[PDB]
Amino acid sequence: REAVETAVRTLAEHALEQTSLISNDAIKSIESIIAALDAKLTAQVNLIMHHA
Amino acid sequence: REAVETAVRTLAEHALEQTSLISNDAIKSIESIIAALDAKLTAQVNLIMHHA
Repeated sequence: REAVETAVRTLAEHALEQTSLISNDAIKSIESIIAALDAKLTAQVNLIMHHA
Repeated sequence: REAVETAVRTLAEHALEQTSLISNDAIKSIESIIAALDAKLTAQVNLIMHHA
């Protein structure tokens, strides 16, 4: 029933997080700042390159 | 009548469990956890292998 769910709970958790998979990941959408940084570099490099 | 049932009771039990057949088996359906463990390995390996 739910007993197998407890066995795979202890096994899956203990095996999964005990040593490997250091820090894992949670929200990687914070790296979307690179989209804003890149966007600023496009806004600036457009003006630098398109100057007379 | 039931006397032969008592004779095969003492004989069958004494012979059966006295030494051999250590621990025997009762419920082996607890090994169905391997179905859940394997199921998790399919759910994960599907994602690992099917990645771009």
